[PDB]
Amino acid sequence: PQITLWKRPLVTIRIGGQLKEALLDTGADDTVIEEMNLPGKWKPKMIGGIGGFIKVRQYDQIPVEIAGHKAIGTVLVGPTPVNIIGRNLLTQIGATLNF
Amino acid sequence: PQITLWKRPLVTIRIGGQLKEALLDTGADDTVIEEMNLPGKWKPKMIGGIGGFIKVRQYDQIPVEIAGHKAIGTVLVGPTPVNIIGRNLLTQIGATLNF
Ligand SMILES: CC(C)CCN(C[C@@H](O)[C@@H]1Cc2ccc(cc2)OCCCC(=O)N[C@@H](C(C)C)C(=O)N1)S(=O)(=O)c1ccccc1
Repeated sequence: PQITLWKRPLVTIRIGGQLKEALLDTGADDTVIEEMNLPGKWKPKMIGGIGGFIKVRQYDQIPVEIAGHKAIGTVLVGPTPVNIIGRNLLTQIGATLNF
Repeated sequence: PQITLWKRPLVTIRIGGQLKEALLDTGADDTVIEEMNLPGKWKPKMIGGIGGFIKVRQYDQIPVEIAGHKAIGTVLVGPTPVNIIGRNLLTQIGATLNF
């Protein structure tokens, strides 16, 4: 599809068997999902943005379906105000910026 | 042009007559530039991100050239980790997300 940017680019994703609304974010290196009980092992880590850093749990090889497109990769879970789909997963669904 | 996301989408911009590097960020509502002197009046404002809120200087109707494309709009100046071109200017150059 072609998504314009008049509004935040929010789409439906499926992760851990749940459907969520997430932002397609070309400015995010990683994918950050709002707090949820994903099973599996994880490693702690800190990611930073405008305002400072937050602590998150890093989960590897998690399957995520983005608007019907299947992907699988690292997902960081923590207290983010919004679900963010980063470049690590966008590259997998062949997303590009065009102008 | 068509930009893929295996690397951060960094491009050269011209603002205040100066050249700088900025991230094309579909996840940013606004454009936030690192501290610098920009002619004209400005208003105090606060914006939030992953790690909380920061105080910025709001500059209105500033001409910014993004990879040869012209835009004129609001630019926020403050302590950001990187120069960010947000949706307010991306829509002016006709940027879209495609996949
Ligand atoms: C950009 C750089 C520093 C960091 C990469 N990050 C992606 C950006 O697009 C972030 C993502 C984001 C965060 C919070 C949100 C909405 C979106 O709710 C607030 C809405 C206001 C807004 O639009 N805030 C922008 C601001 C630049 C004007 C912002 O901070 N946007 S990030 O901090 O969230 C990260 C960092 C590391 C790993 C994943 C995500």
